[PDB]
Amino acid sequence: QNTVNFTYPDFWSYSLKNGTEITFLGDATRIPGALQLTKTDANGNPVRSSAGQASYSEPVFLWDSTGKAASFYTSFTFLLKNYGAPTADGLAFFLAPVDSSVKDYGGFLGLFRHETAADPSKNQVVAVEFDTWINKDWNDPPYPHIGIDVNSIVSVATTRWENDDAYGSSIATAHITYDARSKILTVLLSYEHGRDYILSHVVDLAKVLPQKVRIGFSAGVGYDEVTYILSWHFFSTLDGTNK
Amino acid sequence: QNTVNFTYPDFWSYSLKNGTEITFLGDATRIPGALQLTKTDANGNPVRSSAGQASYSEPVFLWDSTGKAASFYTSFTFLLKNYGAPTADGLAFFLAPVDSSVKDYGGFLGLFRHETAADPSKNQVVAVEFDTWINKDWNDPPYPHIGIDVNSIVSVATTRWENDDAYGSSIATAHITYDARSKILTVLLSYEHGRDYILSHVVDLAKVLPQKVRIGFSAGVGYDEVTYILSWHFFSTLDGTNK
Ligand SMILES: CO[C@@H]1O[C@H](CO)[C@@H](O[C@@H]2O[C@@H](C)[C@@H](O)[C@@H](O)[C@@H]2O)[C@H](O[C@@H]2O[C@H](CO)[C@H](O)[C@H](O)[C@H]2O[C@@H]2O[C@@H](C)[C@@H](O)[C@@H](O)[C@@H]2O)[C@H]1NC(C)=O
Ligand SMILES: CO[C@@H]1O[C@H](CO)[C@@H](O[C@@H]2O[C@@H](C)[C@@H](O)[C@@H](O)[C@@H]2O)[C@H](O[C@@H]2O[C@H](CO)[C@H](O)[C@H](O)[C@H]2O[C@@H]2O[C@@H](C)[C@@H](O)[C@@H](O)[C@@H]2O)[C@H]1NC(C)=O
Ligand SMILES: *[C@@H]1O[C@H](CO)[C@@H](O[C@@H]2O[C@H](CO)[C@@H](O)[C@H](O)[C@H]2NC(C)=O)[C@H](O[C@@H]2O[C@@H](C)[C@@H](O)[C@@H](O)[C@@H]2O)[C@H]1NC(C)=O
Ligand SMILES: *[C@@H]1O[C@H](CO)[C@@H](O[C@@H]2O[C@H](CO)[C@@H](O)[C@H](O)[C@H]2NC(C)=O)[C@H](O[C@@H]2O[C@@H](C)[C@@H](O)[C@@H](O)[C@@H]2O)[C@H]1NC(C)=O
Ligand SMILES: [Ca+2]
Ligand SMILES: [Ca+2]
Ligand SMILES: [Mn+2]
Ligand SMILES: [Mn+2]
Repeated sequence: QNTVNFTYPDFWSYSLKNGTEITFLGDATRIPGALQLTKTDANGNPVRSSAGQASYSEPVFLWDSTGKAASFYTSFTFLLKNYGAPTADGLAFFLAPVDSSVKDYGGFLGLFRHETAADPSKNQVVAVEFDTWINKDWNDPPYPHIGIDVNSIVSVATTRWENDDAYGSSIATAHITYDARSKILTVLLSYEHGRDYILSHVVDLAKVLPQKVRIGFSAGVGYDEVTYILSWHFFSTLDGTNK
Repeated sequence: QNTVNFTYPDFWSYSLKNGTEITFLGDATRIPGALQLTKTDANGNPVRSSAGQASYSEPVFLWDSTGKAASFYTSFTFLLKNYGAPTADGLAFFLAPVDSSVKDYGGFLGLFRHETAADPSKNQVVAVEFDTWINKDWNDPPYPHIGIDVNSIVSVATTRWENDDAYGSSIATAHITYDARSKILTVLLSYEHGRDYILSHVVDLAKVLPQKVRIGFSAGVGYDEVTYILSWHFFSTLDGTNK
């Protein structure tokens, strides 16, 4: 088939082999109940300078020459665990080529190589980043932020993420949707007894990514921080693109 | 304050007086556990030709002359109960002037008056409609659909709603978000063991609605159908509009 539909309500079924449903790259590992993105020592304490990725194993169809394009929705809950405030560097949900791998740690979030990070012509990746560190040198806004990245670590759009939520270590729920007809990517982040965060931007995936992509989570540290993905749902539809 | 934040996890607290938290107009009524939008007989059986609205009682700030504009997110679960297939006419989440009231029933969904429904200059309303009836005469697409309505019942954009979901009578969860910086309205509709529906469109609320609006649910019937709203959450933020 050309569309994908999966739901993982939790990850307490930690015994699946690497690469069969989810592929782990770099320092990302499967633990009981979670996809862990960067490295921790014996006590679950975060290591500095680490990067990892957990991605769905199958390729995801996005578009083809015949006009058919996939609209999609993904939701996931995560626990960004902080051991002080501030922490570094964050996490990201991404869509990249099937053949790509984890790249640099720190503020590049395992998605970019330091040398070509601010160069759109040298990257093929769209990511929604949940940034905990202000990298002054790569144009981060002066606060923790949520951002949409298109072929570069310098986000095409961002919205403020409050300190209390960014460094509070509570489980958060994210909803990311893409409408393939109007080329709109929307991010919704919610905290159970807190506030919501909304960020939407026009981006034509067909114009920046290949026809088939790999989807997943990528993180880069940094220090005093580690991200655990607790559940994940992905659904894509070709609705309205003549199919 | 200029922003709104409320959460109703369920409506089993049916004893609040009309107009204090929620205002009921037309045939909409408060019942144990739900906001009922149109009329039913003794047995909960749907009446033909009815319209009703349940709206938040306080005015909601949307924008002002000084550039400040509200981004928002609302979520709600609803049960669109069907007594056969097809049914008519649907429901809608809307934003209208504080002083407006319920209008015609049938395909106008309590939001428009038959005479001026296809005339944008005569209406001030933005609505996300969940349309169960194909009104050939008002340009409905040839299937049940979800649509975004801007000052007219003829939607500026729509996406297919499958027959099985539109007439299946299962509880569905909706997420509607508006980003005031990029002027994007997104609708996400999810069924627990089913599919998701995504529809997003650029619409500048500041350009079509007054500075303060009333928000709520509106329905119009039709026949063999009745909608119950089971929970409702609304959150708005001025984030990124210099405030
Ligand atoms: C003078 O540069 C600073 O040098 C140290 C040692 O090389 C860097 O910090 C170490 O490596 C980081 C990746 C991170 O694991 C950190 O905990 C560790 O001490 C430092 O990098 C910046 O550290 C920040 C946290 O204090 C944060 O993680 C930033 O993302 C990180 O900057 C990124 O990574 C560095 C190595 C460069 O590639 C930068 O272009 C990039 O933004 C160094 N700071 C600077 C400004 O480079
Ligand atoms: C010839 O027109 C048809 O006449 C009947 C009686 O006046 C209309 O049906 C009744 O009223 C409806 C509002 C609804 O309560 C229905 O159950 C009831 O029998 C009929 O209206 C259309 O009925 C459809 C369901 O069979 C559906 O509800 C449509 O939304 C409704 O059309 C709307 O309402 C009518 C009254 C007009 O204002 C239309 O412009 C509008 O789309 C009439 N059909 C038509 C095509 O008008
Ligand atoms: C899970 O399976 C992957 C293969 O599909 C592993 O990645 C591959 O690991 C090789 C080194 O063992 C490396 O040469 C390959 O290029 C790499 N594949 C990609 C796309 O990068 C993966 O290995 C982890 O991630 C790689 C990038 C290295 O950092 C390894 O040290 C890691 O083990 C496997 N993960 C695990 C936990 O087994
Ligand atoms: C809940 O309180 C509302 C007042 O804030 C009622 O609406 C008002 O009802 C008057 C008739 O009793 C009418 O003249 C007013 O114009 C109307 N207000 C608006 C904004 O329309 C509301 O009444 C229901 O809805 C109105 C439109 C009529 O259809 C009434 O018959 C309904 O009772 C009150 N709802 C209930 C259930 O009490
Ligand atoms: Ca950063
Ligand atoms: Ca209709
Ligand atoms: Mn950033
Ligand atoms: Mn319609």
